[PDB]
This record gives sequence, C-alpha cells and structure tokens, in this order.
Amino acid sequence: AVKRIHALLGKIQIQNLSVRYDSSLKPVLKHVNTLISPGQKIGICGRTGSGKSSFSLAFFRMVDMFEGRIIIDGIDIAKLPLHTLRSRLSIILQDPVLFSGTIRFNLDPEKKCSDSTLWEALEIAQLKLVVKALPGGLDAIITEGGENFSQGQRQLFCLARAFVRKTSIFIMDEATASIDMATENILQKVVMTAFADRTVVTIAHRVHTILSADLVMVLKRGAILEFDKPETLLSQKDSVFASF
Repeated sequence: AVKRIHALLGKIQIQNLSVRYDSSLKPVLKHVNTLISPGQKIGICGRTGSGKSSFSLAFFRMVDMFEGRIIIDGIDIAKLPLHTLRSRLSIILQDPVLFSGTIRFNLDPEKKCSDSTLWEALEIAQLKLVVKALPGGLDAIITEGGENFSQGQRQLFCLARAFVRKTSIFIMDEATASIDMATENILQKVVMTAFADRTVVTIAHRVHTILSADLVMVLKRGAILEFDKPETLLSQKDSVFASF
C-alpha cells in the first residue's frame, strides 16, 4: 500500500501549428492556419476529433505545438509562463460538471469572488432568480454535485461562472443532446451577448448549432481546409454544410 502511494505520476491567429502526443501514429495538427477577429463567434466544424479537439487542446494548452504558434488575445500562450497564462483564460462548455458545494461555493471556481459578483453573474446567466429562490440562496448546498439543478440549470451555473470569470476568449464544446427550446434559445442569446466584443471558439460536431455562428471553421484531416466566417457555410461548399 505504501509502495502504491509512493508510485507517483481578443484577436486570435494560428500560424502553421503542428502537434502530436504520440509523435508516431500521426501528427494531431498539421500546418493549421486560421485567424479569429476580436468579437467573432467562431465554430470549428469538420472532422470528428482529429482537428477540433487537438486545436482546442492547444487552446487549453494541453500540449505545446511542435511547430508554429498559438496566440490568445493576440499573445502567444507559448511565450508566457504556462501556469499563470492558461489559468487566466476561462472556457464554459455546453455540458458542465459541478462541485458538490454551496451555490456560493459552486459560484466560486474563482475562490476570491465576492457574493455580490456571484449573484450578479447569476443575474447575467439568468439564474439569480432561481439562485435567490434556491432554499439556502447562495448557501444552498448543491448536494450530489448539482443534481437538484437540471443539465440546463447547471449550464446556466457554468455560464455564470464564465461571466464572473470575465474571460476575453471562450472555448465551447458543442452539446451532444438538446436542452429545450427556451433554453437552447436562451443559451444562444447568452452566447450572442457573450461573444459580442469577445472571442468565442465553438468546437462543433453537428452543423445544427453553427448555422448562426458569426464565423465557421471547416476542418479536414486535422487541418483547416476552409474558413468562411460571415455565416456562409452553403457558400463555403463543405460536405457537412451540404448535408445540413
């Protein structure tokens, strides 16, 4: 047992980014090039996971590039101390894992956040009414890691956590299921307000969501093959757009 314990372990442009975790089977990204303007909402569509997830992983700094560079808000994260840099960027995805704590504590993934800022963030992400109308308000324990909230209500919580973190750039994993009509519509409205003046990177798999994206990134074999931004996927002539 002691031996087992001892067993230890807003302007964006991509220029020629190469990465591989294995370095043997295949490069994860090969000569990737794309540019995201400040305030654009950008969807990445294309491959299953050979381009979208490796690009996102580089955005999340899960790996450094082998070649090229990745800039966030105009600054390369590769030329910054990684621990401060990557920690200073907030991403909120469609499906959120929440901690088994107070609403206030759930609204502290940024432990120095004030209660006023947390409640304000819940107002922005339209939860403050239900937050105040939660049984303990901000002190309501989200027992079972958030199971008294819906998936949508958890998504709202994640949105408030993003708003409180006041990110300059967003990275979004597209939902694999639907939510509601009022909730997907709200989520999209929140996305539209969030992406105003801010960078939104949507890792899209279905073309269903990204038909009203501000920008579309078309991926092929781990590379961006096309990049039509002004919502012209049909004009883009891409196969996922043609099937949509």
